[PDB]
Amino acid sequence: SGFRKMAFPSGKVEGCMVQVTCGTTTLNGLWLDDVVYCPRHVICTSEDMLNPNYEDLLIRKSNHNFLVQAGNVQLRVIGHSMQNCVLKLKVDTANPKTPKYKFVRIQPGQTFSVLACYNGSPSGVYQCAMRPNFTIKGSFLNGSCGSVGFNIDYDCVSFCYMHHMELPTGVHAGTDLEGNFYGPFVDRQTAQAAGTDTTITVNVLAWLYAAVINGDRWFLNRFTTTLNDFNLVAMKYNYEPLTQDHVDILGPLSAQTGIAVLDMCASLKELLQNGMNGRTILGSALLEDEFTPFDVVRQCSGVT
Amino acid sequence: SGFRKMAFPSGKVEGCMVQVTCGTTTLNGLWLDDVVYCPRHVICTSEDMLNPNYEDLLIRKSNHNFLVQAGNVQLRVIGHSMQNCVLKLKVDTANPKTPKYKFVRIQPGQTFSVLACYNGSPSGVYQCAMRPNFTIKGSFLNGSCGSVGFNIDYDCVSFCYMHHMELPTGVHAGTDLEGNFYGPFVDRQTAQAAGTDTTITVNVLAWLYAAVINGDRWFLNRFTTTLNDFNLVAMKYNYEPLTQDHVDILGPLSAQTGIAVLDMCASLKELLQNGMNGRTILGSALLEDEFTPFDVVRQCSGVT
Ligand SMILES: O=C(Nc1ccccc1)Nc1cccnc1
Ligand SMILES: O=C(Nc1ccccc1)Nc1cccnc1
Repeated sequence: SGFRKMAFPSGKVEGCMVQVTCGTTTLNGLWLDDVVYCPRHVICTSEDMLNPNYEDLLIRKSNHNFLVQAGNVQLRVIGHSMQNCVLKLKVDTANPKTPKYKFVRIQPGQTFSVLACYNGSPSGVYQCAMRPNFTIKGSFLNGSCGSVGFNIDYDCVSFCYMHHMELPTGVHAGTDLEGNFYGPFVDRQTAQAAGTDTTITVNVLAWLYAAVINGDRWFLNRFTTTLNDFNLVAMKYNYEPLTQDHVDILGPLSAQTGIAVLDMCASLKELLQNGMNGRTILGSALLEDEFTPFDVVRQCSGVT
Repeated sequence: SGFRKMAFPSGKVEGCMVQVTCGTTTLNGLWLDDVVYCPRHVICTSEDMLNPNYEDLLIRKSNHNFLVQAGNVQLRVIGHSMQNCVLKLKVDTANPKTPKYKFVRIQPGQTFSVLACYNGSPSGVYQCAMRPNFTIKGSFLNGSCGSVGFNIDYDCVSFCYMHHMELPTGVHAGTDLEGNFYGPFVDRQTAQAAGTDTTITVNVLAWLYAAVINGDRWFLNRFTTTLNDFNLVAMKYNYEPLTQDHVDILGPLSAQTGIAVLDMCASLKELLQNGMNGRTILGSALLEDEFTPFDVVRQCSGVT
């Protein structure tokens, strides 16, 4: 019993973190096989960051200008290329701790673990979601760039995020491991505003299921609704529209609890309209939206 | 910027988790040097758990009755002893991944990371606090016993908790690594009720400091207070008394922000009396008390 915001165990990713230095900029790299992946802004002077021409900045850089340190041992860089907004540094040594891995591009509402690193050294692990506006609300200081987001499927690490940017509003932006930004963001020190940070409705519903499974049941009501009726109320409260695809994904939690998805929708509708009235659900005074249906099943079932 | 409930990177502890089986009970063990530590209730049939005599149950057990598996390799048990509520199984192989480590007994209000394990396999990592009633609010299913709580100081793992028990209220109880329960709990399937789960005031104040450092400032008010005045209001709201020792510990956050500890107390006093009025602080609608002053400094400064 009990329900926690839970990260994946980080060891497999800890074994991949290195330090990358270009001139006076130090940040983190991910060492998989004989490639080190890092943000291309490692080549920029904070002056460069105002209007960087990365192709032109890169002409001035050689393999020996990229200093890669794994623990307190230097890796030899034998090649470098830019792919979108990441650099790939080819090194002469395959990472001996390379786990089975994939690069995946996640969808908004998907959750992942972040291993926050400084100077190639892990500081902490926390759980994030890709927001509907393609930001994440992370915890990142200067030096944390190149920190990665990941999911684990038994022994396969799916890498989904590399940290690049803090927006003036202190929310976060980054890329997949092919160097493509999530959302409309660019690696330039310019005014970039996030769109509406809507609530991930399907995740709230999953977490209300988690709450019922763990004995927090006070919010269960006598009503049902329809997707169309729910969605009118959702839109008014800056919740993402619920689709039949989301209803299908909640089926296993519906089954386990015997609460129809549309009944839980009608419970959520009353919580939006009525508020919490100073009550809590799973120790929260707001509706949590950074657990996916898969996360709830995993944690409620004890997958390793 | 940003402030997250952050666990320590778990790799060093992942390398210590094993499976312990006694008859038909499987749970987790911690393998440090040539000793495997696990809950002594591994020897109980769920029937035994109603009124176990552990000394008498142990007479019936030999070294070869304790099956220890590290990955999919069996460890040879060459000795076993009971220390308080843990078993120490001596194995013929020192754990090659043993990190530098200490056993520490923490105080209520201290935070730690939990690596939730099943069958000796890590499932997730989350951050906990020792509650003032000596429970923790974890996420533990059957099979999670022997999962451990820890802090890391650079490369030294301080082990502070081993999971033993879920109370009928679905809160959690366990021991330090010398097998001594936190609080008045016993490893017996009997009615055990927790005391008042009071709020860890010094941790709330630390987190209000984190909030100011990260730009959440709306709750800062025009008032100050005294420890005695604050404490009258604290007691009324089931907050722990604040001591001059807590004020001293908050000094570095006072200094960084230039907000006197007693001014932040007076802000906290108005939040207790007035509520949040539907506002949030660092994405929370309630006052978070599972960050220590040390945690706030670590995360706000980027310690690895
Ligand atoms: O954003 C950063 N550098 C940068 C990137 C692109 C444009 C301009 C600047 N660093 C940073 C600091 C704190 C948290 N996360 C990231
Ligand atoms: O408490 C458990 N066994 C036990 C221990 C002492 C007395 C009676 C029973 N298992 C458990 C289950 C779920 C979460 N945490 C622990």
